[PDB]
Amino acid sequence: GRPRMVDVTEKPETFRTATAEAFVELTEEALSALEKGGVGKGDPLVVAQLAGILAAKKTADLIPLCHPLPLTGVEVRVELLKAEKRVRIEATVKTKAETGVEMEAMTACAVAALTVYDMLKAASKGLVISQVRLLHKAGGKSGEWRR
Amino acid sequence: RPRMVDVTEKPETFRTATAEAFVELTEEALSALEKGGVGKGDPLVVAQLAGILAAKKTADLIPLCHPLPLTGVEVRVELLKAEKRVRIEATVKTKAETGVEMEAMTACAVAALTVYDMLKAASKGLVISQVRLLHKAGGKSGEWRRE
Amino acid sequence: GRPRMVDVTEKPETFRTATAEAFVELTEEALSALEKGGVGKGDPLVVAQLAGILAAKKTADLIPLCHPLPLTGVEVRVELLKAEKRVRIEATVKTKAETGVEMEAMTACAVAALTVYDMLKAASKGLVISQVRLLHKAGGKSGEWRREQ
Amino acid sequence: GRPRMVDVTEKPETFRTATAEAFVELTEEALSALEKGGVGKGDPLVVAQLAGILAAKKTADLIPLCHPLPLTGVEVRVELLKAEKRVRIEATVKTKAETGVEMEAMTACAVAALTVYDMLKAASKGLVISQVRLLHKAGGKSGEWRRE
Amino acid sequence: GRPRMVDVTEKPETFRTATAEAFVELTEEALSALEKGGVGKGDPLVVAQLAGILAAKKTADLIPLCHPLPLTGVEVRVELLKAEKRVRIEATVKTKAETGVEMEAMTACAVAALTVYDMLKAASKGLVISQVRLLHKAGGKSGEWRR
Amino acid sequence: GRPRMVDVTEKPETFRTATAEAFVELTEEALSALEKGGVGKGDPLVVAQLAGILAAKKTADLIPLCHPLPLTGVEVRVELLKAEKRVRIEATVKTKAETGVEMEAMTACAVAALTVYDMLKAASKGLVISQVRLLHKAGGKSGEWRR
Repeated sequence: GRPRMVDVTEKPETFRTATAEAFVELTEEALSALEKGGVGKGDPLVVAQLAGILAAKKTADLIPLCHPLPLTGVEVRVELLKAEKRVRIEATVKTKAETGVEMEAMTACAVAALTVYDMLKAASKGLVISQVRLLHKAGGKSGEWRR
Repeated sequence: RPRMVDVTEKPETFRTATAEAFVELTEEALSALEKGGVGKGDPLVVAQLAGILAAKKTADLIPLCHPLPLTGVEVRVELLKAEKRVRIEATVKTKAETGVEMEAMTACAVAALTVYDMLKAASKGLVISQVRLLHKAGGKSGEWRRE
Repeated sequence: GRPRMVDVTEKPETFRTATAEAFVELTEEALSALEKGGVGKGDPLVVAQLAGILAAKKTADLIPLCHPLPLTGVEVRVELLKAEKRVRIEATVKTKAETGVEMEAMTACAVAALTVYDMLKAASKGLVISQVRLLHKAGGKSGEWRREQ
Repeated sequence: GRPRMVDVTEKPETFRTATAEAFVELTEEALSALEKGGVGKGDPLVVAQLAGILAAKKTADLIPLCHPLPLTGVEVRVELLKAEKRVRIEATVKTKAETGVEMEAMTACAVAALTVYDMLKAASKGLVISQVRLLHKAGGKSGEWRRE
Repeated sequence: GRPRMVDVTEKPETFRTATAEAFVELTEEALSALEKGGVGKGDPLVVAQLAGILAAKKTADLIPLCHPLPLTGVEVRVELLKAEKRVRIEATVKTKAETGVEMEAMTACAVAALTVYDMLKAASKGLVISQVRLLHKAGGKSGEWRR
Repeated sequence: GRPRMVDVTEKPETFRTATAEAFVELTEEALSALEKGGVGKGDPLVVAQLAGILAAKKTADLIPLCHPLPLTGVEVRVELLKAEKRVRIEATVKTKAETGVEMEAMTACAVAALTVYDMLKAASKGLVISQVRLLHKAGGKSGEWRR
């Protein structure tokens, strides 16, 4: 039960990929502010998308036992789903290492979601970040996985 | 256009914020948790500390967030066994020109992400169901609580 | 003669401001790619403007003897001066402290410029970052200062 | 279009190198202070040189879409060109990756220059970082490049 | 005398390992406080052990000429030696690279010790961190080494 | 008994100061290498001294429960005691806040010491950071403290 950064020293470096998603449920006030460009702090979706990419890179700094690794690819999508009154975020991270990047993809989505909140909380402090979850991951002995 | 809202001429006042997050556990993840984890250490203990650390790293993660001196940070991570859910709570305090809702939210989100990291070996399908604000005080808008 | 973070403990906290600017000189290819939305990595000016804001906050981490302090405001402007084949960056940082924020303003402009470079170098490695300089500052004993060139 | 960290996952790893330079224009006051050891904060060049090395390592944290990667070599040189009233900085960075290290070299020079400014601004607030530019780079598919 | 990182691009890639230790000598007051769970800030040994792992990962940021390296393994142990009135910290870091990880091991122990101090200084500000030293290292031109 | 950033919200901002020291025990081969400028990585003391100043600023990022504070002053001294075959390091940190800066001073000394080690590690891997201890602190309710 003692914390440790699992010893992965003898494992081979293989191509890893991970995809996660997250949602931000909007209020009428927030949705209205969004379609108008935000609350004066700038474009919520634009800032949040970049925050996601930055977050993927800062993952090892935020998750204690997470292994530091060279990321080879980061894609982040932040879109407004009007009819549903919520923002959907998706992130796919890739690398060539001995451990997966599910943490990088999950963190990217979570931070992108927190940034959406920060960019809109002036309109409504009740916004909720919901369903941060993994959708896909490949590489590693356990192979392919998809929700 | 993005910007760190100018709060230079706002008075410093006591501010507090409380948020929460949940992590949906699978049967396998609960089993592992009850047995001490998957081998990386106690999930809840590492997650609780990650949350405090995250509160301090908020301005670095949220683009337009103001860097401020925190005066207090509390984080609680508890397993709700029957519900197969981990509940995370965080309260942040300060005396500044801007609120600490982002610090509280970020603390809960990162603690949730860490719970994921500490158990994903048992189940990749773990879900961070939600992250939301519960209360905030201080500032112009005064008191706010979730209904 | 040895390095030190100047002691300003007994100095009164006051409203401070600093404004700086920087330029990135473009090649015709760079300008062309820029006008077309970038080189495939995204909008150069949008990413650079955000990078500048983040840079301001990380200033104490990059400049050894810089004092860590709470910034209360950060504005960054990144714009294309087509006719001049130049990208101009401007940044104004503010705080309430015992020391000025000239470094934050300068760093914000420098990093924004480096990001513009990063966002267009695939088109031209020759892009040049030029004239990173202070334009104005106020607050503190020295009082107000402005570049009159 | 949309910002992204270019996917280089399937690109062969190769030796990578990049060299850049930067200059800081000095006033008579700043130069005079530099020669006497600084303004009281310490040796401007010594502190800036170290800042540059540290900045090369922090590059991925400063440039949004930059690829994080281990660096195997970092060299930074800070020299005073007295008669010209200029401080020159040069940095060379090396590694083995799927992308170049042009940014690390550029950033190392820029931050070193910013530090020179910090170490001397007490003497003159008008000091200018005139230029920051690449001089050389090798590695990858496009081979070598050198400034004119 | 010009500070210059060592170019290791020209060096053999091998498995590297380093082990270091450090001690925190306790006053009766601190020992007493430690045996009761701390001074009200939390379990000193638990927080310090995690701090050690986090520090290992931040080594390149703290030591000027240290090379950024992906770490494949980090183990940290912080134990109370009651009879001797002191806490012993040990850390072992592993990787596959062109340079050793002696600094990561040393830094892990030093920051864990500093954290033990932070968690108990409320009881005694006179606590002393002593003997941060290397115990073993293998890989590299100099071959295996043991204190 | 869980970890927490002690609430200091109601405490006034006051002038705070703290001074600490550390020593690095030098072997014969390390003392000579030092006197001639080092082992090829540059001046051990010059690099270590600046490393100490930087470390003071990064203290909140290294010590989990440490409060992020604005620093108003940092002095670091690295000196060789030829007669004792020892390197003495001293650091003083100052600020105006609701909590002390003893951790900043201790950390500056510890990292400076680690850097002296890094800068001479080539000559002798057996060098030891003998001690790291607080010498003085003032400000706060408990008043002045002297070792």
